[PDB]
Amino acid sequence: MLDPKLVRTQPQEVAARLATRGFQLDVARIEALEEQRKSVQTRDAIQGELDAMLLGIPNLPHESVPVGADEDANVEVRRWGTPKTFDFEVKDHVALGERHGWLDFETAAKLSGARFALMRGPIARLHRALAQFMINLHTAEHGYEEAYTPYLVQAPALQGTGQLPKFEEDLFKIGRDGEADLYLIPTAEVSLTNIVSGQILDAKQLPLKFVAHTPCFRSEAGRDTRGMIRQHQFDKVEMVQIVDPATSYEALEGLTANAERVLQLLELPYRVLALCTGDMGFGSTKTYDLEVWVPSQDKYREISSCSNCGDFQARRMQARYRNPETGKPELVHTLNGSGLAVGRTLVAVLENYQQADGSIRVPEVLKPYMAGIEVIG
Amino acid sequence: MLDPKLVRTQPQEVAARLATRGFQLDVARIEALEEQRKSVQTRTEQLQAERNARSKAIGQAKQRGEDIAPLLADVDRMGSELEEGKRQLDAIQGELDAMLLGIPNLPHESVPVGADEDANVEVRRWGTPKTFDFEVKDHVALGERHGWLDFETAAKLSGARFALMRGPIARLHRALAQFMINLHTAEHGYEEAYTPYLVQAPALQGTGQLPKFEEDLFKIGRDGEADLYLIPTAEVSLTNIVSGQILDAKQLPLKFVAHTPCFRSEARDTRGMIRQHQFDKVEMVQIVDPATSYEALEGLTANAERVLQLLELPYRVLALCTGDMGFGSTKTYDLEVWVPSQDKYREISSCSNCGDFQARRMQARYRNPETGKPELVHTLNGSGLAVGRTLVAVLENYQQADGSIRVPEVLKPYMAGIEVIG
Ligand SMILES: Nc1ccn([C@@H]2O[C@H](COS(=O)(=O)NC(=O)[C@@H](N)CO)[C@@H](O)[C@H]2O)c(=O)n1
Ligand SMILES: Nc1ccn([C@@H]2O[C@H](COS(=O)(=O)NC(=O)[C@@H](N)CO)[C@@H](O)[C@H]2O)c(=O)n1
Ligand code: NA
Ligand code: NA
Repeated sequence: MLDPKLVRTQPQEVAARLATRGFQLDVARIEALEEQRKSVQTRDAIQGELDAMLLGIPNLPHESVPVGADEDANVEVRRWGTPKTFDFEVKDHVALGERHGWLDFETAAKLSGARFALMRGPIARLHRALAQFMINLHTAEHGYEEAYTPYLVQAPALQGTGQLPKFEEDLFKIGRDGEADLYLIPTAEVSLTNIVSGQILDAKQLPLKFVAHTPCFRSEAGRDTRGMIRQHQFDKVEMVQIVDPATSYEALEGLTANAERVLQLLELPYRVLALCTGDMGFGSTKTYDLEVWVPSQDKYREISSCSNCGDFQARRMQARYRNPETGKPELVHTLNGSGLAVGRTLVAVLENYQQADGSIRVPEVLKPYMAGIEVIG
Repeated sequence: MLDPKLVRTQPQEVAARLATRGFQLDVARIEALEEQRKSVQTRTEQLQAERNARSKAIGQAKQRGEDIAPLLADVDRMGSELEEGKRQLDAIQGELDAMLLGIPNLPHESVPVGADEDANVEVRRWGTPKTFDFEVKDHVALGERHGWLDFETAAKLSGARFALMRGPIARLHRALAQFMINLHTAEHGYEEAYTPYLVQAPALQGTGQLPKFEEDLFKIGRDGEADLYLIPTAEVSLTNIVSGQILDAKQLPLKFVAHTPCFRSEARDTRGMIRQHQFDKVEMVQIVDPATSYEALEGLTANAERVLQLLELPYRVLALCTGDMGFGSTKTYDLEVWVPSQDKYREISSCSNCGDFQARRMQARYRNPETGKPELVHTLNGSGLAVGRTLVAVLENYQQADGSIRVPEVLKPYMAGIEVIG
């Protein structure tokens, strides 16, 4: 949610800033509900309608965010590594993995339908090695505290991070009789960020850094029909930060660097994109996407999204900290970033590390997790 | 599913064996459906003989220049009744098929006959429960000390029977699951698998959770799509890898291991991590040659015990009696770990031989080398182990006087130098 004072004192400036995202602020309804409540007080229903409107408003993009309409207006800020030149015809992860039944889409389809995967033996072990390396890296070197969370949440947690009320269709819901319904988490951002909801933290507690390795579940309601790039279920190592508002934009640079370090250590060439106003997610003020080189596609493909949410989720969660200067409980800033989506890292590893015979070289950092295996197949 | 020829021809012997589980087979309905089938079949055979003869008589009556109208009318009526006889036979078979899907497995002859859990026998025990020189604390008191085990934030997120773990306790829980998968893949001959955690109904019918135990599952309703269910155990996804297949006898045994979260509606243990809606479990599954399955069960049980022995957790092995078994099991061994604050052993694993019961439901077969004909395989599953319950056991058995937790030896390589928690 946006600062309600801003939606009252500066309605035109807020609408002009939101217009860069392609969002049309209903200035007419707000000016009317403000004129209605002012008449009723002079002489709960009028607040209830405004609250639902306020919960449907995307975050204000930060001033440094490039103004654009779509993904074509996203800006490459930097790159790392040289995409490999292969001395043979490049295979995709599907062809590589299906050769010994170690990556199996057909058995997964027989079990669960489309957008599911079965991994076996060394490919299953490589996927597990990737998630373990990621969580070990962030806990040892990047200052994140590990967390195991529920993968099923109720509606208030999703509303806290912004998936509810507007994006229900993107979630898998478990309808329960005489109980509140549950939703499968689309990301550990939901469970991790909500740890601090309804609380007044000590300034000394900041920054709060969390990391969780969880499965992620998305209906994918709204491309990538072949392979495991866009699955209903995927593992992801999520980084979440609860920070002092004055530090959040510096925290985004550090968070993005944390995600980048995973790719650098795996020696996976990538690029960093600053998302334009018209391509960013609902709850973000500023986003950097990491896109890994995919040899069979001859392009970079998204593997991480690192965002600063400012006070947007904190306002929905009523997550505060006691400001050391004023003594006043003030909203915190929240940030989240993939470090990384594990299934997409497995795609990047299989493809970038393939050899002429169709075998796969094991990345150096993953060899301690591969029980002696150095070449797959 | 039991052998359908066995249920239909010997309802009395099948009923007597199921009576040991306390289950009352509807022999009267099975026999009444069988009498109806026989009656319809005899009528259809008599009608086929009649119709085929009248159809041939038409040609003969034509040769004599006679009126074929009475014969044509007989043939038409007889054929219409045969089509009905066929729909009747299909509906009878459909009813018997639905009934046979609700029958528990036949217990093996070696299973002690008993009505309840009091007839369960202790097979053996390993290790000695520690005598503490101080008042023992339960896992809730131990984990809550620094907020590293937090049910309060979990309830705020998801309601009751959920947990949040943080820092060294979250690390310890991950270390346990990693140790378990590494052990089974390296020493016990299991092939690792990552599986879907959401499955459609046929997979749950294949292992036996469907059609009878739908209420125990979390379901995701989907508009103009097959519904999805959250897996209650990796037994569901792993065992169904071989559904609809005719395996080479050389591929047997197929041994699978998976570390997955497990989701149960749980439709007891209100405080704590013992009975959660979500829990991690390292599942062991075997697809075996029917002649080797009971020996396979002994080995499967030993693979699960090895986790407890290596973690130095005192435990007990119980052979479940006829009246205390799971729906799809012919024989089960339960492992019970020592829980200091409860002053008793608590269930941590169930290792079962399913015989050919799940294999029949999923048509998981193998080509027999002697006959060359496809035959049903046997399936087995066992917890190696339920990760949340092992964590409960580690926190309580390894607790120190100050409330700190000593890290088990085998877990220190996964704990990044941490030897004592808190
Ligand atoms: N079905 C899918 C959908 C997405 N992903 C991968 O998850 C990343 C994070 O998702 S996010 O939606 O872009 N942001 C988040 O969830 C934030 N919590 C930060 O992680 C994407 O950048 C993509 O690489 C996938 O692998 N399969
Ligand atoms: N809510 C719950 C329910 C159960 N459990 C633990 O799962 C084990 C296996 O479950 S089973 O139902 O007994 N058999 C199976 O699922 C088989 N696939 C073999 O693994 C139990 O022995 C108990 O220790 C828990 O931790 N939390
Ligand atoms: Na994204
Ligand atoms: Na059990």
